[PDB]
Amino acid sequence: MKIALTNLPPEHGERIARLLVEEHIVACVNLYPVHSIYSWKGEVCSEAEVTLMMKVSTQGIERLKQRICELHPYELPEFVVIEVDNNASLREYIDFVKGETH
Amino acid sequence: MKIALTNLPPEHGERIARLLVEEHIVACVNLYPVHSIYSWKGEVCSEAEVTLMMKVSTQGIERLKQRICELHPYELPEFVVIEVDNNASLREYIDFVKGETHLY
Amino acid sequence: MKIALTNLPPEHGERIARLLVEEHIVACVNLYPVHSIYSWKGEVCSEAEVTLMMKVSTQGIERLKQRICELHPYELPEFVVIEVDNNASLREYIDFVKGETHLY
Repeated sequence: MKIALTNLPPEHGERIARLLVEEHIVACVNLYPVHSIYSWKGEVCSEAEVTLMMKVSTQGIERLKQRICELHPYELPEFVVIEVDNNASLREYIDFVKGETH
Repeated sequence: MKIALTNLPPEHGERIARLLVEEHIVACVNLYPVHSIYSWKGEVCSEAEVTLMMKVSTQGIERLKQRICELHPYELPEFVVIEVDNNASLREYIDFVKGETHLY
Repeated sequence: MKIALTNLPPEHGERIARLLVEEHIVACVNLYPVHSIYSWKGEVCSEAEVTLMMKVSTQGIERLKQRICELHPYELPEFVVIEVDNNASLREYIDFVKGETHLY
């Protein structure tokens, strides 16, 4: 499995999370409100967002990335994949994540 | 060192985080409240949880895993280990983590 | 790119995050309040902190680490780098992060 992250404006965040799960694109999404500060075209932006932390099979990462790009309201969406130590993780959990990612 | 994550109901998250630190199974736990949406046995579940981000020596990961499974209320607990770049991380911090984690 | 994490007291977290972005030492920081429980010199400590999740180019990681050590108010600052799968991540996003991180 791997973990992927995106930041979304708050309303879109909850809606898109639900859709990724309903479509079995991801097994689980954890949503955290965040304050994001970032550079964009010579401006410093300070925004209310929500972080989606998405748990998905390794094989399903491409499908997630494509669906995120279809749904994401931003011209340049965040999509960052974090490496999981699959051996050290609980094997029954990684299998669950694999099984729910259709 | 590595980082391990689990989600727990808020009734248990704070208690278990404390116990892991008191028993020197982990050096440090960060707790974040979270809304979790997940697929379970044909249903979409929407729950209040707390995420434990646990910092532990690489060698102590197995002991952590075992203790999480003993304590976790869920039939299928989340236990996901994230890869740390030990070279790029601050060595003094990695050594702190290692020193607080007791191996047996 | 990589992701780096540090925890700061809330009276410094927002200030440092803003500085790191203004100076182009990172492209983006996400800030999350956290409850930290940790082991320190035989005591269990329970603190209010803020986690900074910093997105930075791979080549700017060293400069970030140094800047964090200059600014951090703890005697032993946290700085943990988590491994990003750059190929699986969105290429346009990783290019954005690279472009907004200035080494010089």
